[PDB]
Amino acid sequence: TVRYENPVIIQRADPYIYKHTDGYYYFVASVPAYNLIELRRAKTIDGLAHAMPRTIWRKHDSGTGAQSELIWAPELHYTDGKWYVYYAASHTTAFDENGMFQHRMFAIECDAEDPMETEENWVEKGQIETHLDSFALDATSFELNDKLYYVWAQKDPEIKGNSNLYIAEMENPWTLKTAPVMLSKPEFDWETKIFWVNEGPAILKRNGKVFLTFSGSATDENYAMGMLWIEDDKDVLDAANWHKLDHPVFQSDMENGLYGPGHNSFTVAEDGETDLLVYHVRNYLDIKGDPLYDPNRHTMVQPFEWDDEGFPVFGKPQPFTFN
Amino acid sequence: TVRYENPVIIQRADPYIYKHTDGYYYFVASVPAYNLIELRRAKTIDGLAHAMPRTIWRKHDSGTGAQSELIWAPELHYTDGKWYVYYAASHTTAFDENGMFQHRMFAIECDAEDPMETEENWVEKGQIETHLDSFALDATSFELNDKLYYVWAQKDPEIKGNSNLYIAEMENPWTLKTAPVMLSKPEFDWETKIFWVNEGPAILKRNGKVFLTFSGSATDENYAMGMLWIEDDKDVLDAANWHKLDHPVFQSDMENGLYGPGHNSFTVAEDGETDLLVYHVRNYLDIKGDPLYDPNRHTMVQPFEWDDEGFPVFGKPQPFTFN
Ligand SMILES: [Ca+2]
Ligand SMILES: [Ca+2]
Repeated sequence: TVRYENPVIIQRADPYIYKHTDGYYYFVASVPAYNLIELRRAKTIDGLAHAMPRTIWRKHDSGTGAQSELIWAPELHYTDGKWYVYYAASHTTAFDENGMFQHRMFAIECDAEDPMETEENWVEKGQIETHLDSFALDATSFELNDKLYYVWAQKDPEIKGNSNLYIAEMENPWTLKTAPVMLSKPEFDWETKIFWVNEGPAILKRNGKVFLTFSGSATDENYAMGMLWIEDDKDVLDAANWHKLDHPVFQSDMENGLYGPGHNSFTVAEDGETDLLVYHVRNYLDIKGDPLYDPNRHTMVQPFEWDDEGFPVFGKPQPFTFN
Repeated sequence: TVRYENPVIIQRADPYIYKHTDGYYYFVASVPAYNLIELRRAKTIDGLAHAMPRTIWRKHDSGTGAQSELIWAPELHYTDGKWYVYYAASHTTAFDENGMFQHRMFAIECDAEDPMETEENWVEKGQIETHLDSFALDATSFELNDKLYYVWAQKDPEIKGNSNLYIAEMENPWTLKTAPVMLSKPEFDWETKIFWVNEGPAILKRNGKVFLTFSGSATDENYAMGMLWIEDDKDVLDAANWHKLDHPVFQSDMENGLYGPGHNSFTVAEDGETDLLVYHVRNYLDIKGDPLYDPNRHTMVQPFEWDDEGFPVFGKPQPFTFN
């Protein structure tokens, strides 16, 4: 039995764990100051809480334009022998005329073997351009049929809400080849609480299927995870092939004080078999000051199972450990 | 043999642990953004790495004056049945004409039993005023012969360096009764590398003596700890009664990559007997960008012993654990 003492990582939001071929787990997440991208590594999940970080990229100076504010949800990918980090950044901390954030998507690249050796090894690839000149963030990527796919969240001015999930095939790891295809938009009760939101896409491949988990509603007690699925022998670029579950697959446990589990990612336990769900959560509701600067979204790690139909079973957020 | 897997806390500088009579260890430190005072609690030292913080006080908005920037080195004290936190804060992030920070010393108070219940229980006591209108920070307090003493670091324009150590008897936990008495000024080789500094005072009482540890030199690999001591039956307000050791009592271990240990505090292990040294350290020297915003000072916790003369023996920084 695999069970970690949670929260594994204190004060880290949008957690992303990547188990590399060198035996290390690489941890990357949004830091509370949103001012840089850092990596930590350990051979165990528990080791991550005592793993000393290295900054791989610092935000540009305030007032200098793009990539100068709110460095959000970085993910570390190892694609065709090279390291890439997908992240969102804004030119400003201010809300626009519609009370929305102004992020665009970016990428950094590292050709060196050790992604933690030095930040001088990391180079900017610039903005990931889409069809729309609008709010975009939480990009991830996945491989299928020797093709590379980019999955992200983006605002459509013509669709109600903050963001919808899109897919596109990639020309290279920082450029789209095909036009964005909308896979999901906020529409059900569970994803439209306070704000209409679809974000934090995470990809999981198993049992001849492709699973796409995401987070819906506002970042408070209402924040929950949803899921889309497709048979892996179908065209992933045809939205009609993807099925959206009309209910959350993971949500708050009010009784156990686990508020708004979300912005999930996946990894595998030290046994190399047990599947792990990685997500952030809050332990209180009484946020004071600007909630953006309340740093207490903590990283949780817990195993998940599979049903007889070959679908993941996430269950409930694991209760916290008090030592 | 008491041993913790180090670093105990990632990205926490100026670490301070207070073991309360309810069994809890309360942890308070400088957060990398220097924007608030938070507390966390656990029944074990290792447990603090997974303890969920609560914010007890937030900095004032930028541009509003005192307490609006760079919230540094908070310490939690339980004095006469009430909670107090000593911290330094500036009206600006800017260096003055002499390239120095512009901090003053402050205090917040909480009369409620639970110091973590709500920030609404915490009240500002304002600036702790001294003789000199100058740079002051790192205040601590201690009790002796039923009197309360304030120990802090402060700049004298007429003495070479950034700060000296001072003592004064307190009228109440946020106001001085006697005039400040300088106990130490930077003068030795080990405390004058790059900058002439005396800061981070910490009090330890044992074997009929009062030990005053402090940190000297610039915050790079030259950062080291020094010690003053007094026979506890002597007047603590008379500088001539204090002995200053001419050498460091704790310093960097370049070979094991433990750079610039300092800004220490003390606690006792879960056995209620073993004395623990608590300090921050760096694991690299190649800091990029502004070093003030490099967040990688990590909290270390390790036991110390005593010699046959009744002096503490701090040894060397404990090598890191990699899991
Ligand atoms: Ca993500
Ligand atoms: Ca202190």
